[PDB]
Amino acid sequence: KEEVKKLLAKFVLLLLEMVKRAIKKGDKETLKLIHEILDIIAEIFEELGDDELAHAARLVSKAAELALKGKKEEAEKLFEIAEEELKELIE
Amino acid sequence: KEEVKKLLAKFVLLLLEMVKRAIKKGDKETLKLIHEILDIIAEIFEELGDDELAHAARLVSKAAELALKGKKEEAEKLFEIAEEELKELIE
Ligand SMILES: [Zn+2]
Ligand SMILES: [Zn+2]
Repeated sequence: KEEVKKLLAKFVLLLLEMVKRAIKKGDKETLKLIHEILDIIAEIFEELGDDELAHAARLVSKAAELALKGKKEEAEKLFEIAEEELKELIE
Repeated sequence: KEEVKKLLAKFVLLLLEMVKRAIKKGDKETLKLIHEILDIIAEIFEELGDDELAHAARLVSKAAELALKGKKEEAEKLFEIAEEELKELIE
């Protein structure tokens, strides 16, 4: 269970990297697909008993949603705090 | 079933005001209770078929958790984003 959670955190970090890559362009289906994936990941975290990592996954989902729908000036701050929390959680 | 969503959004706005009040007096026993309530409300929103409102509720939860831990500068930004989105969604 511990390794599953650590590996899912690594997966969320990779998805966040891909989200930034898609935001630096006009990709609009990648953001929707990653939002779906990250929502599933947050549900898996909340079934695993962890609630502070599910919050990180849902925060990345929120930032992807924000950048998908026009406002791409506040998604960056969400990105920063999301990476911070994820890195604190992994180690 | 739409009036329920509107009233729950109003309740989440009241909880946001309560959290903003509880921050400036170093509370630690009300922030955890509000985090619990807001997580329950986010689950209700998820089971009610609304994801954008659940994201706002969980954003308020994340800001409350950040204030609880000790980080209070990004918590304010999270509050602004959640408040703005709830203000859009209460109409
Ligand atoms: Zn979502
Ligand atoms: Zn929580």
